[PDB]
Amino acid sequence: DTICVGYHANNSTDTVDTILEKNVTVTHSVNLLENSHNGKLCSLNGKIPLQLGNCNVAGWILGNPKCDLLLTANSWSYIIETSNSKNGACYPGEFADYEELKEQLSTVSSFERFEIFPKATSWPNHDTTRGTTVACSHSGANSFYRNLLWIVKKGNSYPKLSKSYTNNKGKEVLVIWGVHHPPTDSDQQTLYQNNHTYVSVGSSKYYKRLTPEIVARPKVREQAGRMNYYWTLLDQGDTITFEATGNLIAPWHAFALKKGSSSGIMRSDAQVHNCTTKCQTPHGALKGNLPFQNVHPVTIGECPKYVKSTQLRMATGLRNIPFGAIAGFIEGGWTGMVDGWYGYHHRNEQGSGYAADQKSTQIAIDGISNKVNSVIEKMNIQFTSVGKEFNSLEKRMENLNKKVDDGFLDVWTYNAELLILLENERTLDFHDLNVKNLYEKVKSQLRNAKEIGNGCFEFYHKCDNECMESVKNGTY
Amino acid sequence: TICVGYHANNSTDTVDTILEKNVTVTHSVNLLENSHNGKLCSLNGKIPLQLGNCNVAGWILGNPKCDLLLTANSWSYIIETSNSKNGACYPGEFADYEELKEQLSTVSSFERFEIFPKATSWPNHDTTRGTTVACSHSGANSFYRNLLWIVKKGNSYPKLSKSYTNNKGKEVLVIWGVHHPPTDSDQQTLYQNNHTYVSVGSSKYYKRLTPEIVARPKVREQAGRMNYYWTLLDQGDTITFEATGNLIAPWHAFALKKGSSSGIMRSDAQVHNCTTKCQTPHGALKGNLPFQNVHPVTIGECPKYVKSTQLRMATGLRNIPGLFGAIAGFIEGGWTGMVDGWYGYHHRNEQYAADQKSTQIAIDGISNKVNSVIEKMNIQFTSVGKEFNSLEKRMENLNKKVDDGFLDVWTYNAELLILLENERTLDFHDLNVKNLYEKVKSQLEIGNGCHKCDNECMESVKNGTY
Amino acid sequence: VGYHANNSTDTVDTILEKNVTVTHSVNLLENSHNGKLCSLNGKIPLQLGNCNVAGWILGNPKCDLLLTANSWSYIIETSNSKNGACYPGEFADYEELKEQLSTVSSFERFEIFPKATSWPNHDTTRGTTVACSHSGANSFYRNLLWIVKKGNSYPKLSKSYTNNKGKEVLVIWGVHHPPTDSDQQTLYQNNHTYVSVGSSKYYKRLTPEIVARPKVREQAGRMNYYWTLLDQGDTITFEATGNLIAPWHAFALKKGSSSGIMRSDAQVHNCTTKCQTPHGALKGNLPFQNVHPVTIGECPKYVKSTQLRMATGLRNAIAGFIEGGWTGMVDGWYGYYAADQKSTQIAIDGISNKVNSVIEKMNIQFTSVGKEFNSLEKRMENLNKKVDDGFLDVWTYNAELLILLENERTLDFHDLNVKNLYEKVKSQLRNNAKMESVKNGTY
Ligand SMILES: *[C@@H]1O[C@H](CO)[C@@H](O)[C@H](O)[C@H]1NC(C)=O
Ligand SMILES: *[C@@H]1O[C@H](CO)[C@@H](O)[C@H](O)[C@H]1NC(C)=O
Ligand SMILES: *[C@@H]1O[C@H](CO)[C@@H](O)[C@H](O)[C@H]1NC(C)=O
Repeated sequence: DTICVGYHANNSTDTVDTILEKNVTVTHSVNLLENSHNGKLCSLNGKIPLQLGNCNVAGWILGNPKCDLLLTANSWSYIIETSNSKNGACYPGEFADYEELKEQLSTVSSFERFEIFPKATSWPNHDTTRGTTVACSHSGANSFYRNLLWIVKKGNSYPKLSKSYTNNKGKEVLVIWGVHHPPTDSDQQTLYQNNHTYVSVGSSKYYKRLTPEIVARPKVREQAGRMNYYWTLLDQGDTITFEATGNLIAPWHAFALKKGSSSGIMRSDAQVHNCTTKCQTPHGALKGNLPFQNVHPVTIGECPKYVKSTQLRMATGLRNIPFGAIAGFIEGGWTGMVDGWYGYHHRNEQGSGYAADQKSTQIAIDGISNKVNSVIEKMNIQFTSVGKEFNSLEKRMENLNKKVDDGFLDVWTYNAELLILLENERTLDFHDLNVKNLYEKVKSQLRNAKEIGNGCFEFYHKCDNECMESVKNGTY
Repeated sequence: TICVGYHANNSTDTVDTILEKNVTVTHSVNLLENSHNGKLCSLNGKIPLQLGNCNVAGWILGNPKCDLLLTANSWSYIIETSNSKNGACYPGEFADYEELKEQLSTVSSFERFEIFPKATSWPNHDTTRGTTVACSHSGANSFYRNLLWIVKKGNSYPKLSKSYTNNKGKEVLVIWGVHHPPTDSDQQTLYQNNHTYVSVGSSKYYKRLTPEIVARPKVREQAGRMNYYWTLLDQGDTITFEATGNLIAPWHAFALKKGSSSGIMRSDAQVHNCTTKCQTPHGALKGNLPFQNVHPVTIGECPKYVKSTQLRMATGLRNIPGLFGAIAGFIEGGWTGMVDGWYGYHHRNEQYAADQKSTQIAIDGISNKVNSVIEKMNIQFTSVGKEFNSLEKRMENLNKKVDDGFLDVWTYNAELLILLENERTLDFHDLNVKNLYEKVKSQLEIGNGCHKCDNECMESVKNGTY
Repeated sequence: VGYHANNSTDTVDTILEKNVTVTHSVNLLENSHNGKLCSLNGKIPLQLGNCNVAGWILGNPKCDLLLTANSWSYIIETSNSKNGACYPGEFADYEELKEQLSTVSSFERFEIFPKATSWPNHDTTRGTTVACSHSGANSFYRNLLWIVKKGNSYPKLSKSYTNNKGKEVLVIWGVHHPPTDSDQQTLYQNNHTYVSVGSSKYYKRLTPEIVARPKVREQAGRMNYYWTLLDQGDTITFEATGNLIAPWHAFALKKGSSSGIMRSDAQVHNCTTKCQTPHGALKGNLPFQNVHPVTIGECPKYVKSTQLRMATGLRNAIAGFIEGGWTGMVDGWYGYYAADQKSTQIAIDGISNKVNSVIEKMNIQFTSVGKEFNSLEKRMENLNKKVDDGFLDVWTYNAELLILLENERTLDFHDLNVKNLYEKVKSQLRNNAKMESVKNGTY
């Protein structure tokens, strides 16, 4: 009549790495690394993104006629630019501080387009009906931006223009306008009558006075002239004032903005689908339940922390064998014991049988669960971290931004990789010691029997099922 | 009988471990400072500079409302409040203002000096009429203390030319302005000439401006504007001013000394006659622990800022009035009666004691653990806030990504280090107890740690001789 | 049963105790260099020597040796790199220019506007100056052409170049601001000139201003230098009525890996290295270095540590009832003299795995040298320094604390292997005691 102390074994092929040994097969484990995505752009928590499509932000904000899809867009979760987002300023010219404008829009959660200077009434002394061009052609007729008004002279007079707008929206207002540089003096006079004109735009936080220059630039969309585009964010209660003797591409529509938290701009060619997610990358959406991911650095939503690891497997059970206990004097696990991690086997006159010690097993399960959750809890969820954009004269800032991203990426990959290596080694020694503690618990309790040596004990006396379950209960 | 056992007391202190939360321990040491004195103090005896109702612009330009600041020549740090609103009393823009503040944040002392003495520097122009209602002082039109509004003498404004070579042995902050009158009549009244220019040149700075007659909306009755400019003139370098009008000339400049411990702070807390080695905008810190969660903005030698609400490190053992079966094992509880150490013996014969040998080794080891964690933690020298204009959002967000990124790293390092070291410290005591039992067992068994043998013989067993 | 002892005096720290003598250990810190500037993976660096980048790119005549430079591994500036714009003036966006050149792997100088044929209506033979004197004769930059009037006429200049090289072309030019109206008329005839330079990504129209600046090398005038990167298929167009210091040679560029500009006075030698610092080359085999924070190549992480000694063996059970090690046992870590290859090889495999894991998870720094900020970029400069210093503290902390914690685990690791060997005879001899059969484990 014998009893043995032993541990659990199963058919698991899970391997984990530890600080002392690599690829160790264990009975239970949890993967902490997401390495897959669904290959779709999804809504974030139910809110669709804004797909700029063939338009870029400039074409969107200016109101390029090819971007009319976007005019009613007022609410989105993030902004998508594709490889075909090429429709921008149809009348050629540069947007000043374009990357800053994009950075501003990347946190916008609500966008309300309104007619800041109504076309029909704002400009009684000028002509509002002729500012169209073949460069902004739409459905076979010369056209122009939906959000700007190309004002020209009325008759043969362009009087001094002055127009103010006071923001009473209760939110900041995005105002856009332009300054036109004709290619010849004849075009200057034809459009604006006066020569040597100026355009001045002012608020309490903004001031710029421009003198348009006449220069013939290389032809883009038949245009040797240029329009330089400008924008500013007007605060509640602040007043923006336009003054011009010509060349003013006036605001027609502007946008009352609310800023949110979880949005950004993403560059992706993947398709939007009517799926939803808490975490989106340019390649596809992530499930976002594990603390780490190696799919993409650019995330939007509440996302696992990005690491360069290819695997982050955490040991929870013990070494799978189907302080000298596991693979020691107790040379192997019991696949026959299924209800727990540590337990007993007994040979009897009434028959054989495995039983698991729930007391020590639950303590081990409680401790390891606390270990895993602590590792998950100490890792922070990676709120929206989008891409950042730099112009061609910002290489040092771009490289500074790149050094930051790469430095934290190395730090977090190191911390995760070493934590799992060290915690896995400690977890296996934890189980090893609990078995050794359980072996000594019966040995220091049957001391009437002799240590067979292999985790077992031969009872020098008859020991029935009552006698067995008594030793297990700790009351023997 | 002799019993091997461990210490227990009346402590309710709890610590977290990687395996268990809320573990009551007999001894522990706080590593997280979470309180402040609500005061702005001197740094090691050095008074801060309270700008009060003035901001940096008003101080540097010399807004007449900032005259009381003129007696300040050395400070430990600079304070702006929610009411620091007195700046440019004559409206207009300060160029590269966030850079000027960045430069001044490491200045600990400066010397205001009369770079172009008003009485002698401008013989061919008028220095006696450059006042405005916009800069009123005591009910009279006035002007900046550090700039001079030069106008025409009689009906002529000749070409102005003046140089200054910095021989102060320090960088000199030079400030000036260019006036943009609102009407051609005002241009003629003040400067006679039209189509004027102002040029300012040194070996590291060059700018030629043509003033523009423009009617801006009235601020403090002024439809005109003054644009302010500054530069740091190196030792041995020369700055040259040239103008046919519209020059708001330097009158006073500042020879700067940069110090190791100083910054600009935004705070509404009051200055008091306290001193501190570590200051935040909310109040001063004691600065004894390696971590603090009061504020990211520090001045002095300060604990590292973390987001943690508790950083509790175990030094004693589980408190019971485990891994190795001794503590919370066969010895089911601690001895409140044993007070002289962590591990020891209780004996009973015909006529509690602490094992000083076993206790001292563990005390020596745990002190080393705690000290190592403190020494590896570095003092956080002065880290102030940075400022960005409304067209510097990307840089502002890059700066914030850096602050937040290192903040998350150090919060992780502190919290997880404590979580893992607490587990090892409790397992350390548990193992030291099992070793004390097995040492007695290897000499002489009831089970709970417990020939006639009096005191000489027992105390010998404690001594290890039997 | 016993453990190994030898004559090593190596000391290591652990979280629980400092200065513990160990039988074997490994240093994880490279703290020495060969005091030489070497080639990187086989590619010679570019020594600017007494020229700075401006003098190199403009083609200051004192920089003629550099004209053959087409491929380098990194660029070296010395404390005597002072030959720049010999005719005084500055490059707009000069730190950006340097940042662009810091990543260039191929450089092909070509004659964008051939001086003998590009300017038939202007004079190409008089744009020389005592300020750029060479071999006792007035001279000028090798890469720019100082065009002046032909006879008494300076007609409107118009020259385009279309980039068809299939790679970016660095184009450089200048705009001259004479000190007096007489010099303006003498050089360019016209009084109210302009220079406009345009591509699809660049446009600037400048009106030169006649101003007498302080004399630098006898020049009261100034030349403002400009640069741009012209994309494939794009056209740059120059138009001017005077004051144009025109392109003469430009540069077809290929972008390479993340090398940089180094400030160093060490001498270049015919050595090669995987990792270079301004003080000297590193062997680059260990995961950490404290030689210099400025690295180029595949380099160990920079730390503030003076020592990073990792225990691999045991202290010279241990230091308990067994009051000492056997200096006489030489064949292994544990044994009975004979060493147990099972017990010793298992520990060697594990400790070798621990050492390798610390090294394997450590990444190369791959940093960048010479981040420069102008005098109005102090906030950006301080931001860059906050990043460098912040990671320095993190890695110094991670390295030092890792070594403290793993050393304690290593010394207890050996201690437990001794107890397991000691218990190995007890679970074998049973009650037959108070040889090769016990060692084999079959007794
Ligand atoms: C284990 O056995 C089950 C059948 O019960 C089988 O489906 C599975 O593939 C086997 N292997 C693992 C690793 O679970
Ligand atoms: C979108 O969802 C609807 C209903 O869930 C489904 O009919 C449709 O196929 C989905 N995909 C589309 C519209 O591309
Ligand atoms: C500008 O100055 C000139 C002198 O050169 C004078 O004749 C003219 O009247 C002035 N113009 C105005 C508007 O004051």
